[PDB]
Amino acid sequence: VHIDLSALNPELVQAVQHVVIGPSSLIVHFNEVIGRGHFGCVYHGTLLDNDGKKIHCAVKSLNRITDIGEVSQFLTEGIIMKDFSHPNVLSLLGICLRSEGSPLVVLPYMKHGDLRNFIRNETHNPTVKDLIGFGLQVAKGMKFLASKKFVHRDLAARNCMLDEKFTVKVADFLPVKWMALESLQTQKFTTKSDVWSFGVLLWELMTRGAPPYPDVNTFDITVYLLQGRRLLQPEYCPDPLYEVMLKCWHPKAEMRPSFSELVSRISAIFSTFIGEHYVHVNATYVNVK
Ligand SMILES: O=C(Cc1ccc(F)cc1)NC(=O)Nc1ccc(Oc2ccnc3[nH]ccc23)c(F)c1
Repeated sequence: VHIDLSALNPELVQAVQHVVIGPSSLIVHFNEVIGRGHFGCVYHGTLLDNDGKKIHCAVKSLNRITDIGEVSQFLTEGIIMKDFSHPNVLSLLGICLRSEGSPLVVLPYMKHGDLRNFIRNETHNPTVKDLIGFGLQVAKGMKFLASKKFVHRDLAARNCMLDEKFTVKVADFLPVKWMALESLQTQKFTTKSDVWSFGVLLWELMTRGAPPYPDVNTFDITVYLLQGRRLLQPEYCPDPLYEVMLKCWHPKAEMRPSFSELVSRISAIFSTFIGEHYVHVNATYVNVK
């Protein structure tokens, strides 16, 4: 590589070598990619853990240049997950270190991709229990992150991964439609504002991926909310769960339930179901963006 890297920041990007995986225990399949965005070239990959022992994963690579800046963010955006060790939070397997260019960020591969798409798929047959369970898992992930003073900022069904055992992992690939009033007013985000977002996530779940507030100009959703509105109760959403969304949307940020109380309340509601209520999509929501 022809970039001066040690000009980086030892104390800033300290410990990228603490979670390093020797350029051997990992294998990349540059011919099969799954990531498409303004940035983010993710290909399927296999990394042999321990000494057996093949593990399927998603490798995060970067595009040559620019200077030491893009290299700094990419790495920093990887050390963000270093300590994130919770079954409902998307973790970092490691970062492989080779030269000649791009560095690698390795994530556990997720068979079912993102939550929103999984639920929108007409061939899937979720029950109220299934959907509430996904919501309970997200809450458990958030309770973990909140314990670590980590403010997500973009909690939403599109940012949650679903793995082969159907384990939801909170992740992150302006989302004003998921934002609390006070944050729409002052672009300041807190744990209490992630709760507002969680409520909206619960709604996406109960409607099976419908877009919230389809009719409103997206621009000012604030004037809309201030009129005294909230998302309507989805057909298959149990009354008690709807009372929870209404609590997550409390006008006073501090009156909102914490993620611990949410785990408690939702787990109760979840226990009452046996899996005998199938959830269908509302005709008026189908094909809506
Ligand atoms: O999510 C983060 C940081 C983070 C982690 C947890 C948080 F709560 C908040 C932020 N890092 C990412 O790089 N996110 C991400 C999320 C999804 C990604 O794409 C996949 C990864 C594994 N399996 C997949 N199947 C389809 C896409 C896919 C991906 F490459 C990266």
